[PDB]
Amino acid sequence: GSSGSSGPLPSTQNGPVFAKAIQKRVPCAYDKTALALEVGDIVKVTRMNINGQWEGEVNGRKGLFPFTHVKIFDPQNPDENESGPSSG
Repeated sequence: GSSGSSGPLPSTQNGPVFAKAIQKRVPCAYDKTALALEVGDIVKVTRMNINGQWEGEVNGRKGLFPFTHVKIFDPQNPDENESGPSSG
């Protein structure tokens, strides 16, 4: 079953998934890949692995974080948000 190169993912365009850290996640003393997050942080992930762990960057730190720690929501909603110049 000679295995060779087939080709990278298809030229597509999808939007990133935003998730807020509802819990405090800190990387073990021997965990560099583990991303550290705090209660009330936005983890911008672009590469989501089916396995479970995703690749997101937060505060200049990209690491793998558990999905059972963050909650998927719509942080891009005008709800509960006043609109005005130099106001908020």
